[PDB]
Amino acid sequence: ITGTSTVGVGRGVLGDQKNINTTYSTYYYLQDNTRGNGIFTYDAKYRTTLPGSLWADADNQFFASYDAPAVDAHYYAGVTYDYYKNVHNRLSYDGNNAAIRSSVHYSQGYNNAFWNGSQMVYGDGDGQTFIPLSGGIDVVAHELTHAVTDYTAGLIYQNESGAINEAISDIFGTLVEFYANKNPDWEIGEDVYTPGISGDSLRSMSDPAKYGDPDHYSKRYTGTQDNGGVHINSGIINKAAYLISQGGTHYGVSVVGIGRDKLGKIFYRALTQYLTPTSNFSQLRAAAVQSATDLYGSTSQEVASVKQAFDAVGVK
Ligand SMILES: [Ca+2]
Ligand SMILES: [Ca+2]
Ligand SMILES: [Ca+2]
Ligand SMILES: [Ca+2]
Ligand SMILES: [Zn+2]
Repeated sequence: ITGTSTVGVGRGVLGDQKNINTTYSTYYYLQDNTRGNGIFTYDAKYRTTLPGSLWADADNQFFASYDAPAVDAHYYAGVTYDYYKNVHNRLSYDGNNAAIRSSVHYSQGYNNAFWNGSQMVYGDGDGQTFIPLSGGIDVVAHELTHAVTDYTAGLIYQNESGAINEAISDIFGTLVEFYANKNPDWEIGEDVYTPGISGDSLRSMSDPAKYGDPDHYSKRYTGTQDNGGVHINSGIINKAAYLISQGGTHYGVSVVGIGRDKLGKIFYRALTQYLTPTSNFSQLRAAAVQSATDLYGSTSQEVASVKQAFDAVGVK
């Protein structure tokens, strides 16, 4: 809506205090006018009609328990916006400062979050398996990144292309987490998963097999569940991504790590310039190798490390 830009303050899902950009027009709305064509956060009010109502607040103070998921969806959308702009020179998910809209309090006890083709959706979790999923910055950036992929490579959400789609989202989800530099790791969802259990997460990039996900192609899932295993076989690519950045020996293959930033540049370039809707794992290897060549030279350590990594996960 039309109004004046101001700055609110509140607490997120983890009890942390943060400022948020809002818009005043009788009420203070969760509308951030400082990023592109705006960031907009809505209340689905425990129902599943979307997007719901633009979040309105009377005093610009968001310290109510009900406010927390909105605070974080709004804030971490902004962090994710900042990451794509400052690091990859990318203006929102479509590259042309599309408005980023989020809805929270989706359904009742909804243990998930997603991008629905046009916006972000966040459940509150049932309080046992999950707390409000917008509490996880990797979760927020994971889903926003599906918006980026859909507008770029267009990787079809199934089988290998689908598993690449998922890995890409786990990759930048993680890089945005490190970018915010708050308890960063190579795990996914740990901030909001199983509040009653420490140390766990939905997935691990550094060791997929800790949750039963493959870390080698020869261990790939070929059934038809989970759209052919997109959240399973993603472990093979996540593992490769982890290796390129952090290095290691995996099934006897040594990888020289090149760090997060170079991982980020190679996979972004791959994502936006070489991958296509039907790309398979072998094709991703080729795209990554070419991105690193483009970026660092065919004789670079970088290109070599990319090859090592895909080698280690059995992807030729
Ligand atoms: Ca208030
Ligand atoms: Ca973390
Ligand atoms: Ca994480
Ligand atoms: Ca937990
Ligand atoms: Zn996903």
